[PDB]
Amino acid sequence: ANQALLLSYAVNIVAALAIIIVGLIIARMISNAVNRLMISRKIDATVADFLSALVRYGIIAFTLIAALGRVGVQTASVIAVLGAAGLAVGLALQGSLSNLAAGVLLVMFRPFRAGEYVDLGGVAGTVLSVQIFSTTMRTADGKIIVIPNGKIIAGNIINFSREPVRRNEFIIGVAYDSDIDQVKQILTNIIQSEDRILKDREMTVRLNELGASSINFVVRVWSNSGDLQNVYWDVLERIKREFDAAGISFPYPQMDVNFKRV
Amino acid sequence: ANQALLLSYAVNIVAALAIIIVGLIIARMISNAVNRLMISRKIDATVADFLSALVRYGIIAFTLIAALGRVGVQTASVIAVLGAAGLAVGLALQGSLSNLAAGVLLVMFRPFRAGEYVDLGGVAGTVLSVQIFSTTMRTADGKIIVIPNGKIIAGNIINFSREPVRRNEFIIGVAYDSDIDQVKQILTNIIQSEDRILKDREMTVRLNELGASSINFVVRVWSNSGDLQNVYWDVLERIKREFDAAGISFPYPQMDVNFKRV
Amino acid sequence: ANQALLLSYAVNIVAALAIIIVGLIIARMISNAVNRLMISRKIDATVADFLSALVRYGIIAFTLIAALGRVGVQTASVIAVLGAAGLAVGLALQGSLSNLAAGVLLVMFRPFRAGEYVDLGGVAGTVLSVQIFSTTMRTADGKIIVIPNGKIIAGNIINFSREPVRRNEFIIGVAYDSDIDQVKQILTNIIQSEDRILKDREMTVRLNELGASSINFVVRVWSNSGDLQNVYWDVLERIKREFDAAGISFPYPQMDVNFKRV
Amino acid sequence: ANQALLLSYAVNIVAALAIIIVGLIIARMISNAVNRLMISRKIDATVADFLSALVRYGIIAFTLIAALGRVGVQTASVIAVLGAAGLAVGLALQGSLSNLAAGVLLVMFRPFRAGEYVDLGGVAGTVLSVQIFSTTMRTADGKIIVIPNGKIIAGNIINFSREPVRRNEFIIGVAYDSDIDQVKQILTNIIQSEDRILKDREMTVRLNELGASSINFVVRVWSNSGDLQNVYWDVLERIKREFDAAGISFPYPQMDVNFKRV
Amino acid sequence: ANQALLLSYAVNIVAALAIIIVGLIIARMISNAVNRLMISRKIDATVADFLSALVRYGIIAFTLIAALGRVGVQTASVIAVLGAAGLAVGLALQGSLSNLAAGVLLVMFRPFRAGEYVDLGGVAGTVLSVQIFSTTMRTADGKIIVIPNGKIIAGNIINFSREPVRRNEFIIGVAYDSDIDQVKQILTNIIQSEDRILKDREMTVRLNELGASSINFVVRVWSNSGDLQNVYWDVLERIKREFDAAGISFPYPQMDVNFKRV
Amino acid sequence: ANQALLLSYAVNIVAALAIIIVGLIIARMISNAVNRLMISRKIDATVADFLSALVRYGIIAFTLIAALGRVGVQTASVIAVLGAAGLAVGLALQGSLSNLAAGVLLVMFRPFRAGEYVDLGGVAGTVLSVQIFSTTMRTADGKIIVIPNGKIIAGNIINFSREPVRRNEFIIGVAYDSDIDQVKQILTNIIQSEDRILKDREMTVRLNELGASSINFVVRVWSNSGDLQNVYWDVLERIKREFDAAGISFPYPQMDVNFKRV
Amino acid sequence: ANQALLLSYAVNIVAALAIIIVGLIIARMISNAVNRLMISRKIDATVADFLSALVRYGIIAFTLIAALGRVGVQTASVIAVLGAAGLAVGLALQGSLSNLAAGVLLVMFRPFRAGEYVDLGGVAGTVLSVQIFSTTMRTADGKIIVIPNGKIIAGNIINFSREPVRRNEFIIGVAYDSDIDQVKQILTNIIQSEDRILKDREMTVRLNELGASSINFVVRVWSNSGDLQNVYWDVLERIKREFDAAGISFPYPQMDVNFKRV
Ligand SMILES: CCCCCCCCCCCCO[C@@H]1O[C@H](CO)[C@@H](O[C@H]2O[C@H](CO)[C@@H](O)[C@H](O)[C@H]2O)[C@H](O)[C@H]1O
Ligand SMILES: CCCCCCCCCCCCO[C@@H]1O[C@H](CO)[C@@H](O[C@H]2O[C@H](CO)[C@@H](O)[C@H](O)[C@H]2O)[C@H](O)[C@H]1O
Ligand SMILES: CCCCCCCCCCCCO[C@@H]1O[C@H](CO)[C@@H](O[C@H]2O[C@H](CO)[C@@H](O)[C@H](O)[C@H]2O)[C@H](O)[C@H]1O
Ligand SMILES: CCCCCCCCCCCCO[C@@H]1O[C@H](CO)[C@@H](O[C@H]2O[C@H](CO)[C@@H](O)[C@H](O)[C@H]2O)[C@H](O)[C@H]1O
Repeated sequence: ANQALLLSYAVNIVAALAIIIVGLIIARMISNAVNRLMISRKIDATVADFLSALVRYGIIAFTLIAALGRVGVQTASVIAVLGAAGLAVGLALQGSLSNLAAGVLLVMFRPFRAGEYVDLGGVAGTVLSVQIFSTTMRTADGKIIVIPNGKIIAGNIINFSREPVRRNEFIIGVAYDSDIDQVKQILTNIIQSEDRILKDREMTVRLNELGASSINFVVRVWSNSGDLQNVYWDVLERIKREFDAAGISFPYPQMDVNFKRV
Repeated sequence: ANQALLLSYAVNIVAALAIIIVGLIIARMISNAVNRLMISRKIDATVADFLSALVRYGIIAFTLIAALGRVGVQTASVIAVLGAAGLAVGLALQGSLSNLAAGVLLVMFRPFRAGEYVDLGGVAGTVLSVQIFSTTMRTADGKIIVIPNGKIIAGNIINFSREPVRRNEFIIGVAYDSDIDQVKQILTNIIQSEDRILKDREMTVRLNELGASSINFVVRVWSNSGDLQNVYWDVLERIKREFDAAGISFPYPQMDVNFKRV
Repeated sequence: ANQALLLSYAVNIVAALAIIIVGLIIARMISNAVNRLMISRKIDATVADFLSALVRYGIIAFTLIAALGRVGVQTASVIAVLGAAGLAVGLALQGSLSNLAAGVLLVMFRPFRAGEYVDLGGVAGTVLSVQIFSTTMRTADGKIIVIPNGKIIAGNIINFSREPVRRNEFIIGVAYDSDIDQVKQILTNIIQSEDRILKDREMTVRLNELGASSINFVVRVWSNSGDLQNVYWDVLERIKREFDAAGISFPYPQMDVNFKRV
Repeated sequence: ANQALLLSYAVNIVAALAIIIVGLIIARMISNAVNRLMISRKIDATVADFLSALVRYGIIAFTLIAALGRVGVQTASVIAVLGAAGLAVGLALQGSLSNLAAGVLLVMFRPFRAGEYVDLGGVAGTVLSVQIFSTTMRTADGKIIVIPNGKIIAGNIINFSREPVRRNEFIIGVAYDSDIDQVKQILTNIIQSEDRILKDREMTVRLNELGASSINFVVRVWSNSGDLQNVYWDVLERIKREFDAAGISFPYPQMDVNFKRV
Repeated sequence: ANQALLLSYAVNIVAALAIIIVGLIIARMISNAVNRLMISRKIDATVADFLSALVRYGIIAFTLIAALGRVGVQTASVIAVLGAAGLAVGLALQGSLSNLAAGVLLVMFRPFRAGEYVDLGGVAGTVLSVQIFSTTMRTADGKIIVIPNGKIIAGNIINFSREPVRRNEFIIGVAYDSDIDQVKQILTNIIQSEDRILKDREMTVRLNELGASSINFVVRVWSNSGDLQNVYWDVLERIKREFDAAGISFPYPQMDVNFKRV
Repeated sequence: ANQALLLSYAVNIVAALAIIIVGLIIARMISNAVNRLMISRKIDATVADFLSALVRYGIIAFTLIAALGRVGVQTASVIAVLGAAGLAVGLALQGSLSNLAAGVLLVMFRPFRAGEYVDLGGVAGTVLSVQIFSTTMRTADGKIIVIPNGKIIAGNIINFSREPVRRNEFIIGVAYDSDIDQVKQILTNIIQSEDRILKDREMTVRLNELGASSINFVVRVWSNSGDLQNVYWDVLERIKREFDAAGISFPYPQMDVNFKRV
Repeated sequence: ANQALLLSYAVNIVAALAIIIVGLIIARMISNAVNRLMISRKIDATVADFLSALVRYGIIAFTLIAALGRVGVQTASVIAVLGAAGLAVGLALQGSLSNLAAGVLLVMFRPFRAGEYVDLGGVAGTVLSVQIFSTTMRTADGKIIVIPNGKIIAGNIINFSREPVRRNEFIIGVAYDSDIDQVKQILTNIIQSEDRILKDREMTVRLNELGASSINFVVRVWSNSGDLQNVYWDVLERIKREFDAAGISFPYPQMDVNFKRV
């Protein structure tokens, strides 16, 4: 019935609620101002949202410490409990944070961009988009692959499309009795008559290996990246036709058999 | 017999029990209110339950600190003991927390959905459901596979079903003496007469490799994802029948044998 | 000989021993009450025992801090020493704690149950029991395998027994000159006359591959999981007998030999 | 020459030495009492020695803090230095602690016991003893293998000896022209006349595969674990003899050769 | 209406804003001065920017602590909140920090430089540039590979271009009946007449292996790194021509066939 | 010119230097005494040196705290700086500490000793010495291998030399038409006449496998470890000679060829 | 206009700058003295530079704490900010610190030295130098390999050059009909007439294996490390010549062909 204490306790609860409200307002205002200030300085929008969220949650933590102190909770208790809750949220969000930073780095440095054909860690396909946590790519046969961004930046990135010009390599195996000069001359005429092969680049035509059943010639020629596959197919069909017309044999696997009738 | 101290000790125990009861009530009320507030803001229900549990356990920690302080335990002692107990519970729950966050991300971004055929880290099957800690899938032969969610989001996700259209590839090997133009013409007629092959897509028919015993042709054609397997089977049987009717040989493995009767 | 201090020191030692005794009693009582309260709420018994042990050891830590403070040890010293001892015990018990939580999750979500045939990380067998730290399984040839629970929940779980119906697949290779329609008709009659094959499921019989020495047909049929192996054996023996009666050849490996007598 | 301070300093040094001596005595006494109390409660002796060592070193830490405080070292300094020394000793002893806990678990749950034949992580042999840090096993050819206990409990444990009964499997390949009923009848008579094969268990004799050069029959029969190898050898020799007597051929690798004299 | 407190609160807010402004100014000035001082001492520019950023953010942290103390936030609260925000930013930036330090080390010690052909962890190509977080290289066929710097310095670095002189190795297989002295003499004449082979280096020509179908000779010769591939091709073609002119046979795979007409 | 303060500051510097000197002396004395006390108790010398170094550095830390407090540095500052320096030294020394503890364990438990032939993680050789951080072994062909001690104790240790007796195993393949009883009788006579084979051990001679071209017999016999290789060589040469004298064939790889002249 | 406070603030700033200057001077002096003292005690120069840098930065930290305290920053704030900056620098320098300690250990214990041929983790070459962070080696074909020191000390180190004497091993396969005594006698005469083979070492010449097409003899002989390759080549050529002169056949791969004209 002695209300002098009950009024003080209710007034402390009201002061705590008022501190909570004013602190949430001030946190939203200051975080929005810092976000607009970072966006005006051409900071990346994701980095700006991340730092603004950190500012907002820090001001809210100051507010919670002040209010819970008004209702008698000690500062060490609030700091320990907020640290435990933040550690739990951080353990939950750790992988997403790694993927988020990786996606910012991928958009910032552009090791690849949408439309390029890439090989990310052994999967290969055309990049479709880099998103907040993962990259989507479409394989040559139309499957969709989703890869987390952190796994992408942690590994090698092979970009098939970045270079305008790329090299074909042919390995032609001919019979051991084939005339070497005739083979080199025919392959040279074939790659010389192909307009899509760049003549200012290397145009290797060399005997390369003495194989088990055949001698292997290597042909290396450069082309624009959009012509590479068609040049490979056209040159291969021309090699087949010209070697057939010239009598140069493509050998079947060979075997000397030393007969013994026991 | 001097009860002035015993009454003070019993009154402190009663005050501690009252603080415990009122704190549990306030924790349940505030956590339920924060949960309803998050659900009204369209926060995901699992994220809302997680943050509400954090709020409830934090208020209960404040309550325990106040009560145990009433019975003479120091604030540093309660904080150290609650931190040890929370570290033990967190070590127990760490993997479940990772799987829980991963399941929220899988439901939120939908790299796959129920009914799609996917390949998650080398196992492949039709997704049945994403659950709180793990995803269930059924393989093509009817086995059930359970995969933890964190393992899924940490790896590549190959979605066979997301794209409406997908590509078949045939590798046909024919004898070296086969006429190349006749082979290409027959394969072109076969894929031209198949209505389920999309004519506005690529329809590759090229000589692709000079193999050991055969020259390999590659055929690449696109179809709707529901037609892919049936188109593969029908085109393959037609290739067999047409090549038999045209006299184009499918070669057995070849071997030149250079006989020597020693 | 001035005993006024010695009596105070002995009385402090007696007060410390009394605090130890009363604290152990209160810890046992409160932990038993919390355990019964959790068991009444249908909490899993292992989770209840774990949380009750945490409550008991925390109350004992408060008791030790109070008693050692009575004998003059400072609160920071007791907290540091108990933290070191708890860190040592936690390093000793870390793997057991992971296995314990994993076993609770396995019993709770039942990815598999006793009697089911499963494949856990490359070992396969019939589950016998999930125990507190490890699962026992018996392989098909009668070996016993013990697997820690944490290793099980961290990996893929392939359950062969969960689905009532499962699919057989046959790969039959026949000679290239075999009549395709006759082969498909014979295989269709065989799987049509088998009562244990489910006729409402897929019943694939397709030419599948042009192999090196043979054309391979694929047969896919569904059966109840208890009939799968017997259906495989019966259908395979019938395929052998019917193909022998019809004259359809199973080819030996083939080789074209181009003879050259040098 | 004013000795009033020098006497106080010497008396503080003497008080520190006395606190050290009395604390070492009390630590040894209390740790021995706690050890006897744990051994009386049937706690495992290694666990009891570990917890007793923790109690002894904790009491010695309290003693060192009190004594070094008597000679003017601050409590925070002693706690930081003892924490650094304990962290160094713990880094040195971490792997031994893991092996010690693993050895306690191995002795407690007996996944294997001495004399059993086991496969621990790809090495296999007869267990000789589980020791404090590592297990010794002897391989079939007499090599000794020492494995750390933590590596053992972290992996799969395959116990060949735990089950009284185990299964043999034979894969017999016979010529394609062999009569299937005659082969099954001969194998059935062989396993029917073998007394060490358990007749109440499965006795599979089925055609299992159409191989490249042969049709493979599978025979599966159960025996007592001590009879398994002898039953395998006896049944295999009987299969060889009976198939020779019946004219059933064991095929050499086959090859159809399509001759072409070019 | 009693404004004596409201004026004090507004004056504290103004003092906090003034401390913020002056602290940001002083932080920018001191960090710029420390950066110019480090650049004058020939510290690497990236290391200087990193340490200057650390100095600037530390002075800003002191400023925030002072200002938030002026508005009543406690020093422990500001330190805990800034530590949580810095831990979040550090978890986001950890991989970038590792790549940044690795790039500084790569530029500083030059294990490779732009234009050199290197093999970094199994990918090989010509280095194009070392950048702040990753290295770019172009493969021999024109693909671009991006590798994070930390992955590069953590692994082996094989530099094909650092040494002016490099060794070719030929493995020539000849028939078993070939005269060994004639083979060694022909190979010696070939490598003796090649001007691009360094005569002061090793010029090995030895029988090296008795293979299955042939005896293998090893030839090892050194050349300038720019001549290595051309010397390999020229010597190989000369070996083919000279062995053909001398009648030394390159053997096909051999097989003794013990005929048995059963 | 008012020297009353300057004298106090110089006297504090002198007191700090005196505390440093006396503390270094006391640290050396106490650490030497503790080292001699541990060596007298038969503690291993490396463990004694490690604990003595910990005692010495801890006393030096107390000395530094007292002296730097005399010159006005606060205890928290000295503890934080010494903790940072000790963390840096510990990060530098962590791997060496692991190897040091592992070497103590290897010398203490003797899984192997100098002169024994062992297999440590896939490398095999004769142990030469266990040193403070690594073990040296010489391979059979004379290469020296250095292995860090921690890598050794973390893995399996296969000791070829610990057991006096070891088992040879022969796999002899004979023609399918060979008489089984004659083969077993000849192998039994061979191993019966060899004095270095232990007759009280197992002397297995069983048909073991029906191979592709041969039936394989297994022979298992025990010998003293010093006789194992010589017994293997002598028994193998005797098997060759006796099977040649008895007409038992060692088969060449077999092939049934079904000729077809197309 | 009341300058009594402004003068006090300026005097505190001047006192902070003076403390900074005097502290930098004292830090440089004390660190140089400790470095000279360690170098005089034959401490390794890198270890001395590391510990001197730690001493210098610790004294600078004490100086910064005192100065920033003079300008009103609290000790806890300076310690937290310096700890964050030191944690950032330590995360940047962690891998370099591991490589630095590893390089000190490599120079100190000399598992290898410059000029020796070693195999470090699967790459092999002649060591050129051990540097502060990485080791350089040149491969046999002249490529340069850079390996971080920590990766080297963490793995096996195979030293080909440390032992003066090393063993060659020959595996000679001869025809099954070859006389065993004649083969052993010829190989024994060959290795007996070779002066560079050490006659006091093992000189094994034993039949070793009954292979598919040949019986394999093993020859093992020791030589000085500089003679090993030349002895291998000379003995191999002599084996070829002597076996040709004696009529001992080197077999081609064998095949029994059981002809069947179907
Ligand atoms: C009290 C502060 C509250 C707010 C901040 C919360 C922070 C929570 C931190 C949780 C512990 C982080 O512990 C982290 O674990 C990963 C495990 O791969 C390791 O570091 C990892 O970072 C990323 C994830 O961020 C991984 O993708 C990466 O493979 C690895 O480098 C380190 O061990 C440590 O960086
Ligand atoms: C006092 C606070 C009480 C409440 C909060 C309790 C927190 C308990 C934290 C326990 C330690 C966590 O330590 C964690 O270990 C894993 C080990 O893979 C690593 O981090 C890991 O996170 C997830 C699990 O959450 C793993 O699936 C992932 O592979 C890895 O990145 C880091 O090392 C660290 O994030
Ligand atoms: C309160 C201070 C605020 C400012 C400073 C912020 C620091 C943030 C530290 C986050 C935790 C770092 O935890 C780190 O995790 C990685 C995980 O591979 C491990 O260390 C790692 O360092 C680098 C990344 O820097 C990795 O490329 C490397 O593979 C590994 O050695 C260690 O576990 C620890 O160095
Ligand atoms: C302030 C105290 C100053 C004095 C004491 C200094 C201690 C310094 C500790 C540095 C951090 C140690 O962090 C350590 O990292 C290794 C990384 O494999 C892991 O533990 C490791 O221990 C040894 C090395 O000691 C490794 O061979 C082993 O593979 C692994 O178990 C743990 O993460 C942790 O034990």
